[PDB]
Amino acid sequence: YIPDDMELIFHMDGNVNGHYFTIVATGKAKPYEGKQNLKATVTKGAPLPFSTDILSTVMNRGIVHYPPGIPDYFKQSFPEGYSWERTMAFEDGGFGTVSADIKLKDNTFIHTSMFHGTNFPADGPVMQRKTIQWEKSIEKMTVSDGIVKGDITMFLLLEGGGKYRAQFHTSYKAKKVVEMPQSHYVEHSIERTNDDGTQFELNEHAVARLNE
Repeated sequence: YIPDDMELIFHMDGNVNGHYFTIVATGKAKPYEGKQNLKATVTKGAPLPFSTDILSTVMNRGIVHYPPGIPDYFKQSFPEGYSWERTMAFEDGGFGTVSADIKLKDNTFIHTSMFHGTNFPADGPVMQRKTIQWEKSIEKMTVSDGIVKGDITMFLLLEGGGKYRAQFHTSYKAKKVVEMPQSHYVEHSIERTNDDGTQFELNEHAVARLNE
């Protein structure tokens, strides 16, 4: 169901601080190597008047290198696929909620999402677009209520050398019964490039481990 090379299609509807936008994107993945990239176009509400980095993690835990011996919930969910919901907290009281649906068709993941971010200070690093890159992070994966949950403590590097702290909780729901993983970790390396506020690129590598 999940071949070695895949195409990616994205649609995102969102709102940050009352500014509405839409993003389309296309890209490619090698799911077993935990690699993916995309290029995105803002088709409504461009240029984005906030940090792209608050939505880069919106645009698939199926694209993770899983070694033998940890059950892969995400890859096993296909063909039915899976959805997820995320709560995002930030140190200055900004917050956001995300819903995403991942469908598999014709060696493509079709990823549709809705993102609401609010309560970001007008003069803060998000609304002033002063963020650089997320630091590499470690998502702790646990099982409760028959589903998978992920928790991340995250740091967004800022222009001038500070950090803007975040904490992300995600609930991941398979559309069928699958073998459940033990507690494990997913290491995430995400980069944003070529961002002019109307188009931008992203890439990620993600690997699952049993310890840290």
